[PDB]
Amino acid sequence: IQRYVRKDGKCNVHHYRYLTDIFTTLVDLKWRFNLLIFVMVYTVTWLFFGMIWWLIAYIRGCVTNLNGFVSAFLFSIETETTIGYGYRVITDKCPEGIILLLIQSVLGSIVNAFMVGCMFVKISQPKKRAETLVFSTHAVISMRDGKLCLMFRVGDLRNSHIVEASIRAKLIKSKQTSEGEFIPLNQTDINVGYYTGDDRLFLVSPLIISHEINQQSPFWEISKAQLPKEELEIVVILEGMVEATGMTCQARSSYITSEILWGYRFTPVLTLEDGFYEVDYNSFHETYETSTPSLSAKELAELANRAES
Amino acid sequence: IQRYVRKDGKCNVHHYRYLTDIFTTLVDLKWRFNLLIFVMVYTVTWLFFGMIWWLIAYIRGCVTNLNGFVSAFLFSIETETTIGYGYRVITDKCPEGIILLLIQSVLGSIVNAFMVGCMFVKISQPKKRAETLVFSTHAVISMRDGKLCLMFRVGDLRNSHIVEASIRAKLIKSKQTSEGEFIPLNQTDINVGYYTGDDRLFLVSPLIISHEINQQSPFWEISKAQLPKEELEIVVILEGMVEATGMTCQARSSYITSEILWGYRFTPVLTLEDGFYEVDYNSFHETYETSTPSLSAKELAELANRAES
Amino acid sequence: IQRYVRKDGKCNVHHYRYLTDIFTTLVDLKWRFNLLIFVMVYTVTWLFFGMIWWLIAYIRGCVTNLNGFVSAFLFSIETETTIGYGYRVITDKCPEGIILLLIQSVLGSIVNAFMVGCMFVKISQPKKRAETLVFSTHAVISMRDGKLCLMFRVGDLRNSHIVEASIRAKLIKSKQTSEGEFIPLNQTDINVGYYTGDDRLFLVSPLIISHEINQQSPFWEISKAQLPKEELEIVVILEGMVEATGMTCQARSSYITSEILWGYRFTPVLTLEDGFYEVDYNSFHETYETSTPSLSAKELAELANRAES
Amino acid sequence: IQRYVRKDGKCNVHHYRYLTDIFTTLVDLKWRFNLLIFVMVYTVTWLFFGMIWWLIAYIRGCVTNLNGFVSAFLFSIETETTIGYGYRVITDKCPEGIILLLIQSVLGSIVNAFMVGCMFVKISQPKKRAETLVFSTHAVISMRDGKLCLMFRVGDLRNSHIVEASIRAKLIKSKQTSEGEFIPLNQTDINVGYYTGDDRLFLVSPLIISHEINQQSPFWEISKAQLPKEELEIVVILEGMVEATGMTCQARSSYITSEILWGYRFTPVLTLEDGFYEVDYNSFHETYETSTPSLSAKELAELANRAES
Ligand SMILES: [K+]
Ligand SMILES: [K+]
Ligand SMILES: [K+]
Ligand SMILES: [K+]
Ligand SMILES: [K+]
Ligand SMILES: [K+]
Ligand SMILES: [K+]
Ligand SMILES: [K+]
Ligand SMILES: [K+]
Ligand code: NA
Ligand code: NA
Ligand code: NA
Ligand code: NA
Repeated sequence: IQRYVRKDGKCNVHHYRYLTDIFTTLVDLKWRFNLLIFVMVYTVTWLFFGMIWWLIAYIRGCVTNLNGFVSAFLFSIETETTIGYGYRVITDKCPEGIILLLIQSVLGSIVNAFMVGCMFVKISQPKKRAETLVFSTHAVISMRDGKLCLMFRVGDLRNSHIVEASIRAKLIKSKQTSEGEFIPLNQTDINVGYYTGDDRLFLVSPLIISHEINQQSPFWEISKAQLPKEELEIVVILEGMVEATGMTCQARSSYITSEILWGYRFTPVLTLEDGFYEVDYNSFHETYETSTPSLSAKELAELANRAES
Repeated sequence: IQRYVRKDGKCNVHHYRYLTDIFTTLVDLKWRFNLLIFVMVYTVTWLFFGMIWWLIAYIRGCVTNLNGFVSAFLFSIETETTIGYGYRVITDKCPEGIILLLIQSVLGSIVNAFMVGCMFVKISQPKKRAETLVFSTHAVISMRDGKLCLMFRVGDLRNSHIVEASIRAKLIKSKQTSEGEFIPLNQTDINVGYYTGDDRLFLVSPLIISHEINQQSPFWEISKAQLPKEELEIVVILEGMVEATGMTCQARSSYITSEILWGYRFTPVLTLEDGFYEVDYNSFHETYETSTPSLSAKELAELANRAES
Repeated sequence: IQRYVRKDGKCNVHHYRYLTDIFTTLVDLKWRFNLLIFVMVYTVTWLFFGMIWWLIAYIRGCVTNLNGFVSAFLFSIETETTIGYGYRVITDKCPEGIILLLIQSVLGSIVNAFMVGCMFVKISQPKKRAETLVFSTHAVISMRDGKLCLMFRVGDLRNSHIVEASIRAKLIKSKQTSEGEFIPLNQTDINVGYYTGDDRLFLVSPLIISHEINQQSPFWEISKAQLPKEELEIVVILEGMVEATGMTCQARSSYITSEILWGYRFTPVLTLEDGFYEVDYNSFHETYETSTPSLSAKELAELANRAES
Repeated sequence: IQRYVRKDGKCNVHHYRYLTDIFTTLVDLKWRFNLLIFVMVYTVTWLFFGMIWWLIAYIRGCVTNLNGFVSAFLFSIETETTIGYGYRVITDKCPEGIILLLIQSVLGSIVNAFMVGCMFVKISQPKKRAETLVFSTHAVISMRDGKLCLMFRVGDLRNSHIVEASIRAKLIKSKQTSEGEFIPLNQTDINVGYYTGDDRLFLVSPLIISHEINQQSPFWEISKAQLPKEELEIVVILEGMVEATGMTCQARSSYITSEILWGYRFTPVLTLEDGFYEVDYNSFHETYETSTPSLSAKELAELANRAES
């Protein structure tokens, strides 16, 4: 079976009521098509309202300097964008011209919001910030202060902060309930600091998120030997708010069984440079191995308890 | 008694200070009326300010090419939408014309914001996204890995993510305090992962939310037999943020006693298709039954503890 | 001593760097003054930029149909609001006119945002929604299912929802540390459901928030007799998001010692009406008394434990 | 080694994909340059689109009153800002003029959003509010009601509220894992009320945030003597939402070993003035010393337990 989440964040999942928020799907399209729809909508409302200026003018003979279809188009433009050159002016003759100018000039603002606000949000969409949030390429398992840990690194490239930033992790692997039920990609949260508000990040320079492999960890019975045998995947999620706006964003990444390295450890990145801190981003992803017992956390702890003198 | 929340989310509840935020009620109205008010406000400010252009012009004889009421209307329009055709131009004569152009042109922007921003928010309201978030039609109770569970499925139809997404559930049923007090629709939260951040969803492909029926569960003493006898309703709430904007949204649904099925289980939806995952949305709501003890979780556990060999 | 928070929410507290976000203070002013500043800023930029059109025209003799100060003002207006009547047109003569039109037309949009966006936010400020969120006028203490409770009611008048809505309460009273230190208005949080996500509200029809008076409660040793002797105040806070926008809001209220009624209980508000629920908002604030022991929760529990047969 | 966070909040840290959200970096620049780019973009699109009006007019001989380059520039301006003086008018001759007016007038709104919305956000950026949130200049350690506490004061200068406001603290100091691994600026959260929702602030008048120095505190074994020997730094973070908008903000500050005062205590700031509370902001930062044991919290508690009579 192939992975559920790519290293960059896109999922490998494929899926009537999409027109209950035509706006939500409007902001998704790539620029070129957004810029085309924007044109379409604008031109066709210049068409429709321009066609009604030609319908009432046909019954009258309100209108100054209008001739064919090529001229009735240029009046609807001077009105909706409120250009109004002054070559094509309006007069007092018909009642059907006064009330339709109102309808056009008002509905010109409604078309303005739907599009300008639309154009705003996509320029200002937060998913972009998540580009400059980065995860180590592998995760490691090595010892820390006595206890075995699953560790991955997290970084923020942009100098700006990410407010109320947090990290959570979900372990994904199929399982079978003792009752028979097979559950395809069963998600189960991994502890990465949630019981101590240690999962609340002060992300400035790159941090190593550590999940300790205790009794309640999924990695409790995985040993160095069993690890490559397993068929699991660790989804890593980082959420928080772009300091510069009120936008909330999410950056994701994944670790499949083969990308977790047993016995390794992260290369430091920090150096103090004459009154500032220098983050050597070259050593970010890089790791190195150190002496690391090959036993499962469950056994390590069992032998450590049997060592009571 | 009838239900508190409909399967789609609307509540069956009916309720001076509504004019302390005339804006909040302005965004509620259906489009046609919003589009009418928009017209009203725009036309009547063209009226008022146009009427004051006719009042000061009456005392003067500032004004170029103005005649009756049908012409004074077309000047206020060329000014507030800043059309300004150049047929009706302003001159240097009266002081009461210079300062009133300022008042109109400035208050033309104030009317613009109140309406354009108004038009923005409703196009961009989040309640819409909640349309494409969906709940299984029934909930089930069956065994999982030894312990009895109340389970309902949750789905997101749109390919876009829902950031910081979470699920919570409230059990609604009237009760009487031993002291006598009757409480009409007393709400009491149901555990659906809150003590482990398992209620924090990574909602991509459809998930089964499971509430285990332990000592602290309301369903602790409900057996298969008692269930249809009960008069309870489970409100299911899903909250989180639209990836595409900073909007927070809520999707709700309900389970009344008869819609909870004892002994059943959800049909899988996942299939791996040549390097992506295929979610067969047809089996979403569908369930099937399996061997499931008819005893209450309280008794099941009591007999399992008595089985100690 | 007088109270810290009024029944409506304003605090009784009085307090250089206020110009580090001149915007934040700009949205605070009442409408009339906001509407005046808006005028000021607009007129004075029409003045400044209009004065520079008169400075370069003085060195030239770029300019069509301009005379005195009363005419140079009407050109700056036709340019910044992009009215441009066509009576006062621009020509090719001087270089100092071409680049200044650019500077004005660009800085006309900068003045537009600062003001239009300003005008948007205040119309769309959330503090308003908090008007239609309401708290019972008194709080009560009576028994519930064996244990003594401090209870106040909460309501939402508007039919719209309040997403991710929550309630928290802080007990305010001065205290002296055994070491001598006197602390003026020491705040200490009261449990109103925080350890069970029962403080997470599904606020539709009016809810009674209950704080049980256990060992950890401040009201643990307050008896009916001692209550009127105490000098405490309960601040009640409700926070959450306006369904209609991404705004987060806060509604506050207070209970001073005299407004907490010992031995009373809230009048029900619910009635089921032919397929909807009718909330009789008249009985909202209203209470009534019932048999309620006059002893402190600490003693009640002590005697209940001594009753072990 | 020098500190990680300055007393005002800037960090002493220095750090391709920055063009995946050119918008995010657009809002960062200081005003003068923002105002220059705004000019650049506007002028160069007036250039490009103006140059295409000169290209199609060259193949024709659509155009009224156009001559050299100095005149073709003034047409593109009357069109994109929708000024349209009426001296330079459009006619029916060529098809390449009609469709290009559409392209310009539409892309004039796209350039409008990107810039006006840009201009909006920076005026409305939240980081500013964090200016008027303030931290005591030192932190103290003294006794409170028996137990030793690390205390710093927090204030909000602006009369407006900060919704859903919270305080958290991270202790920063390098450490070595018993396994050998040296960790440069290892962060570890300090308890400031997180297990009781006491870290949820009702920040109106200035509050003393207290971290009790218990077994789980980092300051458990630091005595008065050892404190000046240590090389630690306490980062203090305050997060929450600007009442006036939906913006979330963060105010930070730091305490290095030398700024924590052992044996001192904060000067009160509150006085009740004729029906309001007067906060004497002069005594905000100020402290004073009182009798305070010089032993480490670990020992204090050890001797208090040995005192059992
Ligand atoms: K215009
Ligand atoms: K115009
Ligand atoms: K014009
Ligand atoms: K917690
Ligand atoms: K928790
Ligand atoms: K927001
Ligand atoms: K004109
Ligand atoms: K919790
Ligand atoms: K908690
Ligand atoms: Na950063
Ligand atoms: Na999704
Ligand atoms: Na409601
Ligand atoms: Na305040």
